[PDB]
Amino acid sequence: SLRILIVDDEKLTRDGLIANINWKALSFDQIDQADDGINAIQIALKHPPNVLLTDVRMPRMDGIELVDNILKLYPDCSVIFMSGYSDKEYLKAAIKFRAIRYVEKPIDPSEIMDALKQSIQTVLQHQAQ
Amino acid sequence: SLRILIVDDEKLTRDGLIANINWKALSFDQIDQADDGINAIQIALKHPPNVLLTDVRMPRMDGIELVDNILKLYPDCSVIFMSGYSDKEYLRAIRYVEKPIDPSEIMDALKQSIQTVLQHQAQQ
Repeated sequence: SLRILIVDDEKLTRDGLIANINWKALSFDQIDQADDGINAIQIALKHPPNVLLTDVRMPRMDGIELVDNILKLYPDCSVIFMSGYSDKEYLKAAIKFRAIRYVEKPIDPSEIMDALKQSIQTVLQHQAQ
Repeated sequence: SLRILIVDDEKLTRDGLIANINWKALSFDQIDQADDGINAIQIALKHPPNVLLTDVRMPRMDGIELVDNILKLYPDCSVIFMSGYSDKEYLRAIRYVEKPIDPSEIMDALKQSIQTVLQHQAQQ
């Protein structure tokens, strides 16, 4: 009964993303999704995500600013970023002590399926104390 | 055939695009795709397209160079550009749709582009 929150300003992309993941081997039960940060926060507070998947850059509220408040109130949540050209330098400057999981554009949907298998594992682990 | 030729670096974007196009309400005979400008041309020589839908900036061959080659081999191909802010700035007469793309807008441009081909195909 895990919820995943997929956030990305590009409908084309969340749809490609969902279309390419095999949810029937994963342990999710809910897939929420969000146009933007403000929009994902509204949703998270209604339905706490166990896992968050997001673009690093996003007008008017980065994925960093986003995970940031998400973690604020759900420390227990794993994050997977879909990261671009030099979003990598960026990730490292902002995170620090925390499980930087990312996937390099051009996204390969195999890589994204590991990060997900592993996220789930992490969350189950947190759920253990 | 009425072919659309979709050219994008990212599998998830082509997929999500194709997913979002009510190909019921258009004439396309064939959907074609094509991850870089060169694999594009490689296919356009063998299966001549009627519509080009493409990202402006790309690594090995950006929308712009590609689109120019296609328009040389197929004066009649109509082309749609996905752009988004960054490089709208880089400027007969092509259509484009600004990122983040909404399917509604692409869908419109596809119908307009197909109307243009049909209308003009009717040189019987």
